[PDB]
Amino acid sequence: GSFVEMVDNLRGKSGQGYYVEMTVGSPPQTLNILVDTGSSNFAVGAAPHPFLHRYYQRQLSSTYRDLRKGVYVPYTQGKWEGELGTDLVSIPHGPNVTVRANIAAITESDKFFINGSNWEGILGLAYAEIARPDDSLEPFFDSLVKQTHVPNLFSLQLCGAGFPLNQSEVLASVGGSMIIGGIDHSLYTGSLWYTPIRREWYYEVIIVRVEINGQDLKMDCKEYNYDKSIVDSGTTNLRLPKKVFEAAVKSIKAASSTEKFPDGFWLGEQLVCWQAGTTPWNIFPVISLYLMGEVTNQSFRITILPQQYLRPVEDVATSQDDCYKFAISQSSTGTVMGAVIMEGFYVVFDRARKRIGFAVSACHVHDEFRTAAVEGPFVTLDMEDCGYN
Ligand SMILES: C[C@@H]1C[C@H]1CNC(=O)[C@@H]1C[C@H]1[C@]12COC[C@H]1CSC(N)=N2
Repeated sequence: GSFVEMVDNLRGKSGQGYYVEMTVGSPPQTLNILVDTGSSNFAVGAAPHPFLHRYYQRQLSSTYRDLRKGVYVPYTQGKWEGELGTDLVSIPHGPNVTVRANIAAITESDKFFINGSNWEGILGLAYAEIARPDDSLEPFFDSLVKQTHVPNLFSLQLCGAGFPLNQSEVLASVGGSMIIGGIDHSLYTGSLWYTPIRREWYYEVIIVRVEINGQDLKMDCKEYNYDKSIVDSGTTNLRLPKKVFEAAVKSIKAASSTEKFPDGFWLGEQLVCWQAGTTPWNIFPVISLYLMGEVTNQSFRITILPQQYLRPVEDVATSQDDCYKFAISQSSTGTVMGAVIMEGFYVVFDRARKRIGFAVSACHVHDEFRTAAVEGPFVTLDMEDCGYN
């Protein structure tokens, strides 16, 4: 019910990532690590880089083991090379356990580390199927569960501030909670609703309906999950398949049409600013994603506000204006429920029961008139048909 040792153990923000403190090696080396539900490698900076203030020094760890194998990891935007090994790993604000885990020691990288992000490595929390270089490299959470009595479950509360944080404020500020092995009831309101994990690779789910201000987007539900839909704390935006993105943007523009925004805003590139305190939240629609439920022919919905999908940013000029970027963008690799949508919800990664739970976050940003919601049930037929093959 209560996991006080782990509450408030995250820092960061949607634009640069949420991270947890970890230690690696003997004696322990402290590093800040991105929480990434959309990948499956534990990978840490292990050599000097301009954007790293510290890195893993394998030669100073008595418990370091060399696996004598390189890994080359190219992403769409960014890449790194590293060397595989194992070492003892702990999470200080975590379960009181130490485990031996695989670590990819990053020795070279391009456009991977983010200037000012305050993290030095990534904790891939998804499944072995998508680990690099192959599925034989046991992910961290798998090791944790196998080596300890920690329950096979974790839960994430990512806390968006609702305003920009300077790098001073972002260091001093609590960014949320990763509860390892449990569900903390203080982090949510109302009921938890669960959707099945379709397959254990990414945290893949099935979206069965989409509404903008209650209006059905009315696409074939396969389009919403083309070629998959995942829950991904290591992606900033809500990302939608091209066709869904075009339909959603058209509907959001129509709902918000009392104000005209430039193409660059809708493309997620350009900020828009309002006089301090005057952001017209009410002109922007709510977005509801309906997810397959655990009961046959049953769905539920999660509803987010513009306070979720408009990401606060600092003005390019010097001002007291309230400024934002549109944090919904197109994808060619399926739907990605990124950090901006996770900030609305307490999300339970129930690996043991192959399901993901959603509840309204106790730290979601809202106004006096509307809140994020998790509601059900709804009768929905032929939901397995919504899955892309
Ligand atoms: C939210 C935060 C600001 C973003 C930066 N994200 C990353 O650097 C994530 C670790 C890197 C990766 C690792 O595999 C693919 C790559 C992109 S998508 C994903 N979930 N993880």
